[PDB]
Amino acid sequence: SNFGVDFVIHYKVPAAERDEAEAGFVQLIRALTTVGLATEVRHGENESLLVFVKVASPDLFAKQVYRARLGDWLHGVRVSAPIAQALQDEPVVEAERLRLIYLMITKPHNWKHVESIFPLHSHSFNKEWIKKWSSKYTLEQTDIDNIRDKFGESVAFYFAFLRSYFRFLVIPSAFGFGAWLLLGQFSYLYALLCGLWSVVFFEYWKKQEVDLAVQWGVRGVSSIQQSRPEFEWEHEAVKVYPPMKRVKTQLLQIPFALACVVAAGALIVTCNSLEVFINEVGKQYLGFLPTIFLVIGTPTISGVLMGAAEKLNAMENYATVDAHDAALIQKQFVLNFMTSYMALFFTAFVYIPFGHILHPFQINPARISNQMFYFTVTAQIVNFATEVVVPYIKQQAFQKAKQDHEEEAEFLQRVREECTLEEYDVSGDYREMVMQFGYVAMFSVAWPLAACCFLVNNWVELRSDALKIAISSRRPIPWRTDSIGPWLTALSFLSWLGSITSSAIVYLCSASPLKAWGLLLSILFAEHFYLVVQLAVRFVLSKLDSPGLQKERKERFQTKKRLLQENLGWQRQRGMQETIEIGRRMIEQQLAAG
Amino acid sequence: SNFGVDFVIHYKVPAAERDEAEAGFVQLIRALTTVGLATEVRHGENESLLVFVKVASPDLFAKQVYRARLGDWLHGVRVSAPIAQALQDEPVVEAERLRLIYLMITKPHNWKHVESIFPLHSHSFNKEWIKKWSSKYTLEQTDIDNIRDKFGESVAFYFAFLRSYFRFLVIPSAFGFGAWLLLGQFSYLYALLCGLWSVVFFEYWKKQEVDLAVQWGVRGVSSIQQSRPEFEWEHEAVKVYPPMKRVKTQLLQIPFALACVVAAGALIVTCNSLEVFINEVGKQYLGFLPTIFLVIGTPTISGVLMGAAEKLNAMENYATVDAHDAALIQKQFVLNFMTSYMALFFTAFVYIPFGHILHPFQINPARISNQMFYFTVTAQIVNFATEVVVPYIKQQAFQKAKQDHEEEAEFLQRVREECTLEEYDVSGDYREMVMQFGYVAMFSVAWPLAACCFLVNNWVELRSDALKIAISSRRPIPWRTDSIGPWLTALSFLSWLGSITSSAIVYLCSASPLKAWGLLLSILFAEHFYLVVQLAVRFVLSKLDSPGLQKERKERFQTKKRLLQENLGWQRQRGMQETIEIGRRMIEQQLAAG
Ligand SMILES: [Ca+2]
Ligand SMILES: [Ca+2]
Ligand SMILES: [Ca+2]
Ligand SMILES: [Ca+2]
Repeated sequence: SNFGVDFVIHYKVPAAERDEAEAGFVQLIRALTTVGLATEVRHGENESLLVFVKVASPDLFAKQVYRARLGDWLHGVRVSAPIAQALQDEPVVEAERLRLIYLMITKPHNWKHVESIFPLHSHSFNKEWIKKWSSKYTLEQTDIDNIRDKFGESVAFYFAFLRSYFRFLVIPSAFGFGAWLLLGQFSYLYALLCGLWSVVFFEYWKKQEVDLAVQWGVRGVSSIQQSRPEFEWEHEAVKVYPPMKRVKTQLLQIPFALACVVAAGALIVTCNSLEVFINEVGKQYLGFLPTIFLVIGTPTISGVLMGAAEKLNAMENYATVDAHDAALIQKQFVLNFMTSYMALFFTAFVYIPFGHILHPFQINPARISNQMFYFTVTAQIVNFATEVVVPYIKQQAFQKAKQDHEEEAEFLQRVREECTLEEYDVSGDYREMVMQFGYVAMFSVAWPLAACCFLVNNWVELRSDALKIAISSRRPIPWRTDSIGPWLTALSFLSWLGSITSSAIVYLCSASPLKAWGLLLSILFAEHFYLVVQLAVRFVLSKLDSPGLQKERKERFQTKKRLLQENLGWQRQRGMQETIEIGRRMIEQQLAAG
Repeated sequence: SNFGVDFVIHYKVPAAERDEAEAGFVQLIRALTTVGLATEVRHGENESLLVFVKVASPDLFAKQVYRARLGDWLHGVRVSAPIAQALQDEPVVEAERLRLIYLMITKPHNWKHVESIFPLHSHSFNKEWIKKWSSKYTLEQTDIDNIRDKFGESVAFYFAFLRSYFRFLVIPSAFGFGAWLLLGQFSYLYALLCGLWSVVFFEYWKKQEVDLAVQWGVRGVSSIQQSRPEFEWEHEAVKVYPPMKRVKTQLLQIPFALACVVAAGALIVTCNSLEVFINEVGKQYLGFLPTIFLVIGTPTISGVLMGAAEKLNAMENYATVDAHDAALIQKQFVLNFMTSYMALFFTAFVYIPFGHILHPFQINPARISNQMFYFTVTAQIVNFATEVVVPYIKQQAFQKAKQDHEEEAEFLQRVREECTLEEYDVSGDYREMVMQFGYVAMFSVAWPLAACCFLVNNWVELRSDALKIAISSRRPIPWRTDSIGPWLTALSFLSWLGSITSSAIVYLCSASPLKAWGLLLSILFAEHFYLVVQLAVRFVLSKLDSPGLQKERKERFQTKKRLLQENLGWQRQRGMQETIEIGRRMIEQQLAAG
């Protein structure tokens, strides 16, 4: 039970240069209290001063709610519009309570010591929520709407990308179990059910997204963009950066990908040649070490390159934040692409079909159905042990490593422990959950019992991430978006690529020489077939109008209906009898002489 | 100079059943004059009664203009909104003058003798317009906007699809002349310039369309649909037809296409075998007759099948008129597809590559560069002679075939000659102008001097159609639409198909056997390349925002801006000085003991 605290600002004051710190502290307190929010000061841990803020006069906040609530009517966020009477008719949920206060602390008014503004956690909510998700098997729609209020939309959107990827993994699980029991291995009919399913999930998601963004009322938030504060500009007109200076910096991404093809490629050369060096030249030390080299070497080489990619993203300047996450993810996607697939491509397209010709520079049948075992059993239980147990143990032994006070002796002892954690972001979870999908879309026909093991690691990741957010990471500052950023696009590229490599595989590792002809014809057939079932499920799933969408078109019409119903509410042979007389006259005149 | 007449209704009364005709005539006159428009009666020609209507009280018409002008604000046709004051601020153009009167004559109120309602022509406008288009080479944007006012939007839209297809034919003309002079015949570099150009024209058109539909203010008219009056319905809910009865009728289209593959295919078997029958077994009668068999046999076999296709479209019932032209065109497209290409496919994919194997059931090099000469010189000058000269001669000799009267002796003699003509539709012109594009998109690399002859038959068709509308067809009843109906889609299919067949051709009629390998690899490369340059010109031509579009986003904002600016216009350590005092105290308290 927090003491009504809405935010906590850190304001670290070090030993050196501490004389520009007290005046800057007064500059912080005055600028905070002119906005209209109270302040308190406690101790930190070593040299810091945890400043506590909350809103004080509820009328200024209730008008502040209105000052953006009828800002959302302006830019076409929602259609409807409600004199400070937005509290009883439709209340303020805990998204809009904590976002607008965060919009009052950082503002364009129309600081090199503040470490990190961060909200607090309510632990009376956590032991209900993490328990009640673990006694259910499925999850209802109304339980995701109980995670929107307390965390935001962009944290609540990832849990709806998981739930609607759960229940579409049950199709190629069961029809993947059949192709492990009934049909033989590497068969073509699995390579089109996995070809068909990777459009039905991808297109039923893009229709469920614009429905579920209507019901929350945040449909058009991607149209508005706001300025990132670290933007630079030479001369204003709205500000502008010289765009030809961005071409000189964006081109350095090509020596990043050129470093990416050689770095993650260097590990598989270490993996392949150490496999032979321990084979020919401790017998049980030979079969346990190339596993333990690949689980401790890979997330270090993916750490130093992504940290180099995060540095390249800040040097390449960007204007808007929506164009900032559209370039961090692409420079991070190619990095995690060549790390979690170039151990698998080189086995299936070079090692197993060309195992005769590469030999003077035999072939064993136990590698492609064994390396796919790696990325499905032992590279997930080393991941679930790392994503939860390692930070929980690292923070528990660190708690023992230490060397008005009525209830504040414990309330400071909760919030001081918070600020040494990391801010949880749903960028990394989407990057994993979009990389894991690949295996069951490109390299799945090489071992058709891959879906039925991924469906048990998404009934735990649906509650592992619910555990990680509340025991090992401070609450994310709530944001709003409509779709899953740029992830949806690079989800499409993991569909077409999955439908090509898969077709080539259903032909090589199965005509006597199996090369040139059947291979190219099979890939062309499986590619053209994809580009035809990407239209029919763009045609069946486009004549089905959603219920939500009705709530937009009616209220657009009904408001437009109500708006104008509260504001308005020569040859002259004249004589209509004269005209019909000659009409009955002329038609008999034409028929009394013929 | 017409006498203010806005429409002419025919009302043909025959010999038999003429007793239900005078009472029905009075039923016509009364229902016309209760709407509020005057009536006059003249003679017809043989048994008819040309009824003349015009609007009488300009206040009822000026409110009728408003009754749909603020109907267009309701359904989101345009954003802006102007008490019968829509005459001086923005006047009524001659589209909206003649459409609304036509919307008063046919109405849902909220007749088996009336032949055809049709507007009249102003011949003081025609001799200016057809002359002034023939003294210019190019055409300015402001001259197409002088054809919108007098004819509509859907007649004025076809002249903007021609003008922006004129000036993009100048690219593969000049770079087609080079591939006839510099480079050799059947070269691959022409097969990608024709591959690139068929996206740049197709994507620059779809961007110029939403611009030019903004400036006319008819942007969203395709969203509204209205009921076709000949619709049937069993039980209402808005009415509804049983949709499973439509599946029983729509399936009969498959025996139409199955009749289409055999009928137009039967003519080329007649073309091929009569060529040999006159070759072996009058020397100048041998080289002139297979031309004269193909120009008089083809538009008869395309007449009886399209008339069968028009009968199938009326039997298959449809609700809305927008779903009526989306099924007449598709059933007419496949008919004109297999007639103007299956004489050309069978030559280029069977005759010239497989000329050895088919021979016992030699090969000559003079057929593919001679049959492409047919569809470019002699099948256009037989078409321009048919589209203009034949109906003008047929109507001139028919004028000699005949067997209050102050100025009405000549004014009846103009309007009586009108009603025996045909109602001009821009469906057929789009069908031709979309079929002719194919030759320069699929079969163009087989004879790279095809564009430079199509660019002189579109400087005449740009004024032949301007001649046909005013000398040989009554004025079309003005309509409104935003895009070129369903033509734009089946324009896209003529792009991908053009990029495949063309790639196969650049490999067959040019490895020694030229088969299986290079062929499939070349088509795959030219198809994948297409699907990559369909993204870059969906990315360069999508970061360029149009000027028109600015006029929508500002006036949406400025109205929304103006609308709300004309209606509105605990731990308590209180004392901001107390808070900053302990703040300067604690940071020294933490640094007077360390
Ligand atoms: Ca995981
Ligand atoms: Ca994870
Ligand atoms: Ca023509
Ligand atoms: Ca024509």
